[PDB]
Amino acid sequence: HWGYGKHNGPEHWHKDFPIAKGERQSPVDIDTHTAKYDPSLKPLSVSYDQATSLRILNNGHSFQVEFDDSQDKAVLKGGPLDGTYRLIQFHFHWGSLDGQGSEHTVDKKKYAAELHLVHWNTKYGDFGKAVQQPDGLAVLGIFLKVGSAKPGLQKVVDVLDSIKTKGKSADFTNFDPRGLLPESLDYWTYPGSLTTPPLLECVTWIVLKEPISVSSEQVLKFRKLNFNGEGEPEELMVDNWRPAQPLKNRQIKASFK
Ligand SMILES: CCOc1ccc2nc(S(N)(=O)=O)sc2c1
Ligand SMILES: [Zn+2]
Repeated sequence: HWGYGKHNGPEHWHKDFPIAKGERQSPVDIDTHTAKYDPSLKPLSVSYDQATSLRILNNGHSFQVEFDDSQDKAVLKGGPLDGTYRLIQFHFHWGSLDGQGSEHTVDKKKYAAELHLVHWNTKYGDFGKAVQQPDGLAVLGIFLKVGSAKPGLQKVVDVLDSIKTKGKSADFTNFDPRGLLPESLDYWTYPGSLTTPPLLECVTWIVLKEPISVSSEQVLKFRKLNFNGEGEPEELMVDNWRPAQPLKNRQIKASFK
């Protein structure tokens, strides 16, 4: 099975998922001086006022908060997108130390963690159909830096003990993902891929310029999760991030000057 360990980590993924060496892989380093400002880009439109969270799950390589996506409750529109994208889940990537953890980097700077809000294009009817299409997903990426606490993240931090090992889930209702957004919605965008297997090249990435702050205590609680299932040898869930991949024939666009 693939993972983030020495014997099954990202450098090995291509043997089972040859698209790992593809032309539009993620994540990438965002070179701020080379990104192109595009005044054609629209502001993002984040519509999360009716979101309905359902569950939180330790999937063995991250934890994810899942949402009801059977109706246009929580949607993303605008920016570089065409059409309406529904929120299905968010999850994080983080490090063993505060100096690493994010997937995207900015001028080679790593952040302590990265939040992915994953949305699928409703014109494809369901998420499994959307990931086979080059415009099927839109992922909102938010960097986390260590500093002050993020009050809106604490309900998540508080339930992690319940889902410590792989395959455990818990009811997680009435969570409002608006409390995870930064103040500004300025962004970079490029065409890319899922950053875990199957690494499909179906994602429009929208990476926010402004990080959110979280406290050292909040991130430390992430690092107490386990990659293993209950009853198995304890392996702490840390450094579940992929390297920056080559940009190849892609242009990163910025919504801001
Ligand atoms: C297709 C089975 O579900 C998947 C698989 C990988 C995957 N990676 C991301 S990420 N890290 O946001 O690029 S969301 C996601 C959903
Ligand atoms: Zn992710």
